[PDB]
This record gives sequence, structure tokens and C-alpha cells, in this order.
Amino acid sequence: APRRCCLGWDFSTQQVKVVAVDAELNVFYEESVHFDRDLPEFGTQGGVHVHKDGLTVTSPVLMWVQALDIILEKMKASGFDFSQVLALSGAGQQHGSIYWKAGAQQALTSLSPDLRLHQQLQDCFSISDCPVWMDSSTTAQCRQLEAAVGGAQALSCLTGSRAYERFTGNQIAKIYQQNPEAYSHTERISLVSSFAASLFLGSYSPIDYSDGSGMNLLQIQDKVWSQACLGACAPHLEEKLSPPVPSCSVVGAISSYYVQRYGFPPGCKVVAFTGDNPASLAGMRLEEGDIAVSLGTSDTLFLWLQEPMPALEGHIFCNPVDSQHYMALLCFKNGSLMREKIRNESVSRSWSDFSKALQSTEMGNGGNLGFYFDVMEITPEIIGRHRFNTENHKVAAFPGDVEVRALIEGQFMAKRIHAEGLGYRVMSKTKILATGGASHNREILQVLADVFDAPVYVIDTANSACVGSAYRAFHGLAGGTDVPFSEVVKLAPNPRLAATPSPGASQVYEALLPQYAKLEQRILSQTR
Ligand SMILES: O=C(CO)[C@@H](O)[C@H](O)CO
Repeated sequence: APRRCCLGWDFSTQQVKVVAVDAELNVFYEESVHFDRDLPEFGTQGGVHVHKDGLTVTSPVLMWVQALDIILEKMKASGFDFSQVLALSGAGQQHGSIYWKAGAQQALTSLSPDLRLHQQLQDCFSISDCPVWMDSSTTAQCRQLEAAVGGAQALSCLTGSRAYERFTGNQIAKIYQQNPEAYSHTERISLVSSFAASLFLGSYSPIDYSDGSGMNLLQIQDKVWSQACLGACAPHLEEKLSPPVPSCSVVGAISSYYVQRYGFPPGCKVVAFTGDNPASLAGMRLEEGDIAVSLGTSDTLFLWLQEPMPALEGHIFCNPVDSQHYMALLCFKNGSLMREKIRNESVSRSWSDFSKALQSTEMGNGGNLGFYFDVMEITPEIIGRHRFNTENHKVAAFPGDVEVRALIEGQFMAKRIHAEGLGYRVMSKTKILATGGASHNREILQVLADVFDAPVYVIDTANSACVGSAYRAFHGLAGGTDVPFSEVVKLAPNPRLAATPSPGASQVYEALLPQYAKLEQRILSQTR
């Protein structure tokens, strides 16, 4: 059998990564270009420039273009067989934007295979330093956007999110306000995802519905740009964005540039690029009723949503593997640092003793409940440690083992309560995917399984955006919108079952979840 494959790209904050996935849906090749290490002339740290104000965070667009030259030439030098690539897709670090100068599409459509991309596109950008997801300098544009469309809730119902500083519309509004000459000289605005797709097409790619939802611009229901949001951000913005498309769209064939320079087959299809979190959702193969918990410095919840309920917290996006439905992200600032601090304070400085504390305590923790927010939390907006005993009295401390369970049960009950607030419901078919450092702890995943009353599976997500992108490319080849994504990726490696809810978990948490939710509201009302 000749080995056919799809490429899955990731234009990330710190690097450009690629995976090659074969027709049996196995990864057989991976490569990357690290920005600080491989393009040090740009002077980035973590792939970005943090500006003097401590809020403006950007990346040079030509660094991303040049990184693509380096990685393609690094693949060629390793003997990678580009003639086997049937299709490609990719992921882009979300929210980041690219501003193409007037006349740049002529340079894209007239690329010569004798030259590199960086050389040929060096004068194509009206903005050299692109805002990225880490930028937090647009608070005034956020408040202006919300006020213009009738408020924070009105903006979320419409776009799936209230105004967030990193969301593209607020960044576009600042560039227009502070550099109106460069904005007037911009013919096209892309996301990192659609910018990367444009490079492979040798023409402008549209923005997909899923990454297009991370801008405070797209009407997530109607799948059209909100005229009110467009007008409140910057003038003539719709023509600079172009109509958005379903994520499972063949946006074109690969440019002849890649055919002639690297030996891609002329029939290689470019499937629309999407955001890195939507691509990881595809990579993890979430379906209706499923949830993914990414445990790390920040804890991230990925939800499948048939019918969303946009809120002042979280982000609802159009679903990348099912354009009729949605997905959501909920981010928790107090993640792995709290779990480490509580371990070090309450048990021996090891994860084994943390697990023994969970093994030596009952489900429900005897009615002892805890909230652990040493840094200001996002979901919800609370700071401090708040402990309550079985009589709902506020207490100064717990015994060490009770503390460990109060943290872990509390953190997972909060994820369930906040997911449910966005319209998520546990179903009979529900599978929980857990990833990150803490997913290596069986006792922690047992609490997660017990709290949701659903089985927990463990998966490696180091390349989930790359892998999800290659799956999405295969879905485009296997029939696209005519076939379900889930049927295409049935052949992919299955995740390992790590825990199933204990008998009686349902009875314990059905009574305790509403009490935890009421205590959260009590702490919140004491803040205002
Ligand atoms: O801003 C977000 C999500 O809203 C980050 O996860 C970036 O997508 C990472 O590149």
C-alpha cells in the first residue's frame, strides 16, 4: 500500500508545528520551528514582544511567514515525501490578526517557486506587529463595543462572548483608532488561522465559522457578520473580512508554488483552517454530550453545545466539526498552582500523598466545601480561599485530607455548574476527556468521574491542534459536509478509560452541587 497522508499545521504563539497523518489515522511524522530559537533576529521572548506598557503583546507577521519557509525546507531536507499529501488543514492561535496591505493579493497569486515566501511577501502587510491572544491593551474598545450594541449580555447573545480584550474586533478598533492611515491602506484582515490558509492557497482564504466566533463580530446563530458589531469596531470592515464559511470547506487547491517548489500533488486540497481550541476539540473527537478538561496552569473546559446560552463568562463558538451546533470554552485561572500549593501545605510534597488524602476521604467530604482562589478567578470573578463546614458555617481551615478533597471536588463541581450555566447537560452517551499533568492522577480523575456521573478517558493532547487539523483535512477528503466527522475519525486511536463513577456518586452530588452553587452566589453577593 502506498502511504497517502494529510498534513495538520499549527501556527502557535511560540512555534509553527506540523504532523503528517496517514490514511489509517496514525501520526508518522512531526516537525517544528521554534521562533525565539530559530528566528532570534526578531527579538521575541516566548514568540512575542511585550511592549513597554505591559499590556500590548504582538508578533511580527513576517516571522510567521519565514517560519513556514524554514519548516517546509526542514521537511524537504529530512526526505519528507510531499507527493503523498492528499490534503491539508491547520490551526491558528486564536484571536490574533493580520492586516494585508492594498495590492498584497497580487503578490500572493503571483508567487514564483524559485523564491521563498518571506522574500516575496516582505511588503504585503500594513501592520508589521500583529496583536496576539495575550494582548490586554483594548479595555476602552471593549467597553465602547458593549455600550454600542446594548451591553455585555447583548454582545454575548449575538457573538457568544461579552467583549474580551484579546478578541479581534476590539484589536481592529484600536488599530483603526490609533493608526487610521494603516487601516485605510488595509485591503484584507485575516485571523492567524485564515492567514496561514491564505499562504497555502496563494490567495486569500475566508475565515471559518469557528475561529470567526473569537472576534465579537460574527452572529453565531445566523453565521453572518453582525452589522452593529462591524460598525462599532471600524469602518468598511465587512469587505476586509469577506463572508465567513463552514469550517469543513475546501477553500481551494494548494498553490502551484508548493507543487513546483516542494512536490505537493496539484490536486492537494486546502481545507479551511480553524482556531487551535476548535482544532483540539476535533483532535479529541468530542461529540454531542462530551466535555474535555485540560488541566494545567489554567484549567480549560471544552464543551459540546447543541443549543448555547451565551453568558458574561466563557466563550461560545460555532462548532468546527458540526456547523449547525456549537462549542464552548470556560477558563479557570486557579489550576495547577493551587493544587501544588494545597499539596505542599496539607500533605507531603508528593502527588502520591495527595492521592492518599483523596482515597482516605468519602465522596461529598462530610459536607465540607471549599473555594480556592489565590489569584483573581475569571470563572466566576472571586478571589480568596472560602471554606464552609457541613452546617454551611464559614471556617478558617480544614484538616489536611479534607482540604485536598475540598479543592479537587470543589474545582470539578465548579466546572460542572459553570458548564451547565452555558447549556451543557450530562447525557447517557457522555464521555469526559481529561488531559494535562493532573490527568496522570487516578484519584483526581475518579472525583471528576463521580462529580459528572460519567466515564473519564485519558488522552495525550501535546499535538491535539495539529492532529485535529489533519483529521479535519481527512474529513474534507472522505466527503465533508455529506458525512459526519465522527464516522470519518472512527479509525483514529481511542482514548484509555481511566475512571467510571462510583456507586452512589449520583446521590451525593445531586444534593451537594446546588449547595456549592448557592455558596458561590453568597461569596459573589458579598463582593458587590
Ligand atoms: O485565547 C485563547 C482562547 O480564547 C488561547 O487559547 C489561544 O487560542 C492560544 O493560542
